Amino acid sequence: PELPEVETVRRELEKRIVGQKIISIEATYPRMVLTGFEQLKKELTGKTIQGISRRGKYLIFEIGDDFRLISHLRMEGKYRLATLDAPREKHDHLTMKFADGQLIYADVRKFGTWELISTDQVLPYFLKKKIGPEPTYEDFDEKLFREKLRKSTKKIKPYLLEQTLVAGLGNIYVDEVLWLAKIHPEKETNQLIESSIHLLHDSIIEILQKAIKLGGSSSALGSTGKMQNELQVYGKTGEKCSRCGAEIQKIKVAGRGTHFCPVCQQK
DNA sequence: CTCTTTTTTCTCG
DNA sequence: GCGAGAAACAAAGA
Ligand SMILES: Cc1nc2[nH]c(=S)[nH]c(=O)c2nc1C
Repeated sequence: PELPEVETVRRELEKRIVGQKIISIEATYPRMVLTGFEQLKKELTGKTIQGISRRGKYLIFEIGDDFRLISHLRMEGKYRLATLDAPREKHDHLTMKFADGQLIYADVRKFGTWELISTDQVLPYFLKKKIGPEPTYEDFDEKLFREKLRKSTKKIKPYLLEQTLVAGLGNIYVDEVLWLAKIHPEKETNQLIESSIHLLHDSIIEILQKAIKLGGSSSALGSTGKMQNELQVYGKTGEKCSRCGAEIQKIKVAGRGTHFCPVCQQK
């Protein structure tokens, strides 16, 4: 998932598990709890969930006054709310059991992570990762964005994926953003002119906010999304851009599959 | 059978 | 510092 899918999960969880007391925590794959499963089980058992926040693609469970559980779903992580007698599925790894149901984390590829962090360490945790601003008009300052692009010789798509210019773009939405901003994914950022940077800035915000409103792209929480029907380029290799007959091409850029419309996205 | 395909961090040169 | 490649892992397809 990318930011819109994580935000969709965050909103469904906020409606349903806030106020719930954790009765028990169980793991078939404790190694995904990077801070230590036994410690997490000891600290969080019997605590009440006070809220769910998000930073970039990270979910932040607020559990008691003094702990946050930072969860990253990486490539394929999925949460679901199930009855207490729900059967185990093959890639279920962790469960948080409440009195009237349970929250189960599954992840085929086992990439996702849980980290127990004290409340006053949450902001330092994200500072250390150098996560950039949230993709909103209030937080995403174009002036700083422009200065960072001017000072770099990186290609725009890898640089956007690093999460440092702005948080939350992954492979789907960076391809959508560059198509909307008419920018070649291998364009060196110090070559972007001011008017292109402005369109890129606005397009980042508009694509991600539209995706959030449509519930992201897609049985678990967050599989209700409609954004996949509005994708213009991602995963549409060989299909038309609607640009008078031009077809979408797929290349590899810094190891990632990359979908773009060459007519509209020249360097 | 092999090889490729689908977020973050690490190693190498 | 940089880019390239790969590692963590599972499954599906060519
Ligand atoms: C924190 C971080 N996240 C990333 N996420 C993606 S999708 N691609 C990246 O290259 C990347 N790089 C860094 C350093």
